[PDB]
Amino acid sequence: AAISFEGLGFASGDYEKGANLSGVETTENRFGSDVTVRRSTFSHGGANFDNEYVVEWGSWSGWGYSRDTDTVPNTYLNQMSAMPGIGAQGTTNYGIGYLSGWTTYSIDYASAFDFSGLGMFVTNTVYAYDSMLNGDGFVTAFTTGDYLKVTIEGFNSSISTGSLDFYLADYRSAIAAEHYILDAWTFLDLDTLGAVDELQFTLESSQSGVPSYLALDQVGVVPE
Ligand code: CNC
Ligand SMILES: [Ca+2]
Repeated sequence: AAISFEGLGFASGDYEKGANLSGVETTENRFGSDVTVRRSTFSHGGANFDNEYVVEWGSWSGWGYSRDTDTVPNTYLNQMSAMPGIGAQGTTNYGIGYLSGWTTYSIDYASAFDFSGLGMFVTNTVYAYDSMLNGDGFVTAFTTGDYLKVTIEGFNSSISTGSLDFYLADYRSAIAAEHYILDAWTFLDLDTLGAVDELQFTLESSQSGVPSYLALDQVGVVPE
């Protein structure tokens, strides 16, 4: 029932960013270059995940998946690993979103899924975590005022069933003791969304240089 990502295959290595997904390719002009854009969708049960891969750049956006256990930071060369180096609830596979440009991306259900009594797991990627914690060429190391959050909104036939915020990293508080960055799979309660045919995800950050990723897993399970 739950989206576990299990029994999605790995054609190459320990993750899928879209380079080996089958999809539809068109030529588009982007940042001044004509490039080949592949739009693909992978499925897990009733749920559909859109992926966009630009062939010439090797860049991607939208959704991918992983079983990666490598937790050594190596900027974008290790971008598909969740901080725990394993999926949630001891499972091998998990999802990755590169929710590029701080806009909205969706999981599309063929049939309504009821989140009553249920939730999902999220955490940070190694790349994003390390960037926020320590800083890089694009990011000032997180201090008072910094944050990374995700808004999760349910829809049913394009009508909102409710909207929830959850902080992947919260340094906003004047009280330093309130500051944290998630390094573990963390349960997010989605009960109030009820029956949805679409879940929308949007990241927001104090700093636009923060790698716009989250790790997600076990979508639609009971609290443990
Ligand atoms: C344009 C752009 C941007 N990108 Co790229 C994205 N999406 N990117 C791209 C494209 C570059 C096109 C080109 N070279 O012609 C494009 C789509 C290929 C790309 C690719 C990537 N990008 C990536 C990321 C994560 C980032 N990108 C941003 C720089 C991110 C930007 C948003 C932002 N917040 O800054 C961004 C939208 C605007 C940059 C810009 O135009 N600056 C103005 C320009 C005049 O200045 P510049 O300093 O010369 O910009 C150069 C660099 O930004 C470089 N570059 C672009 N992305 C990266 C990523 C890294 C790690 C490095 C070292 C350099 C770059 O290319 C620019 C032109 O040469 C980023 C800050 C967005 C974000 N917040 O997530 C972030 C880096 C985060 C970090 N702290 O390390 C990818 C890993 C995304 C992916 N999932 O595939 C990937 C890495 C390279 C690869 N090919 O695999
Ligand atoms: Ca899993």
